Amino acid sequence: MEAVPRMPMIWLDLKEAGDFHFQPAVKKFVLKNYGENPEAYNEELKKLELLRQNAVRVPRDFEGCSVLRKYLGQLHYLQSRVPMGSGQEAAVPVTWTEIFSGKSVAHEDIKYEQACILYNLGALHSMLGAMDKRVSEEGMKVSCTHFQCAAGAFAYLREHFPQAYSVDMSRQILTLNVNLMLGQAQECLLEKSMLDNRKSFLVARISAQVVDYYKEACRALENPDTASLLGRIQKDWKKLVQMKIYYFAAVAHLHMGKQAEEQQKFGERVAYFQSALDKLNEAIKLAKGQPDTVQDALRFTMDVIGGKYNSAKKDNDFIYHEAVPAVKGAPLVKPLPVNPTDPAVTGPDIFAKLV
Repeated sequence: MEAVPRMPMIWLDLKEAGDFHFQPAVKKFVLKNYGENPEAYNEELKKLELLRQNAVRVPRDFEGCSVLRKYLGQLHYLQSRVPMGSGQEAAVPVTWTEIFSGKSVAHEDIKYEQACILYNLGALHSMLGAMDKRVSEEGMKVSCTHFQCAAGAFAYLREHFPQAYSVDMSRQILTLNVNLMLGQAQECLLEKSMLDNRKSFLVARISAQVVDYYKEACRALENPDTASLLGRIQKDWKKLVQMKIYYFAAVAHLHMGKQAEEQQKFGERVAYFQSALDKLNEAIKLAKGQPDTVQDALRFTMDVIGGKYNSAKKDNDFIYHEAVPAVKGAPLVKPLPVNPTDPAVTGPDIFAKLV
């Protein structure tokens, strides 16, 4: 199973930005409250304006993540010196497009700009995670890291910002995203654990945790209001996620059977391999119409599991004659921290001189 074709991954689209005309409000505030020439900070203001322009047209690459993190941090630095939050003196309209409806949503609140940038950091990480083939050591590692980073961004958004500036960033939707991203990180970890020839004991537990994350994502996708918001996207995601629940359950029980093989409990071995084959057959039914990438993974796994089940039953029936009978998850991935105000990720405070 170390050589199994890779399943495709889900990613999220980036949100589209509208206007955030901070410059005139900053100048008014500098003149009225800092008592200084309103044109004394034009270099700082142009540097921030250029950074926003870069962030809202971010390249879909690892450098783009750094741009979003830098801009997110500089918005925190600006807010610490000029009050542009809800109801505050220097607040100006912030407009972004809600991604599922295509409608513009405006709030006079710099933290809404921060929220959308952080969302896009999560979305970009999900894209980068889903782009690699996951066949190289560096590619498997970075894909896992990307999905952990995506989970961390959506979780930070959920916990540290006003709730539901727009419905694409509501707590329930962000929780779906976090679970999906952790499930995909755990799937990347499973692939690596099999290439590293970890103990069947551990591989089964890792795969069981993949199932656990995807089951929670599936539960969320079945919620009628989530299904309504995501529309046809919910149909697409649910088909892939529901198939993966059975696929990785089969992978877990395959490795439980291999543990029985190692412990010379050849009756248990047959029972786990039979359960694995039954779960994989359900995954194959659920994969009707899925792309060739999905079909290739399932066919490869059918060759492994079907052949192991057959040989295990033959060995039991004619050699060992053991009774055939009738898994706790290992969460080893976590959302990785955003650290929005660490100077190593933000660089120097653009407005350090405004004091």
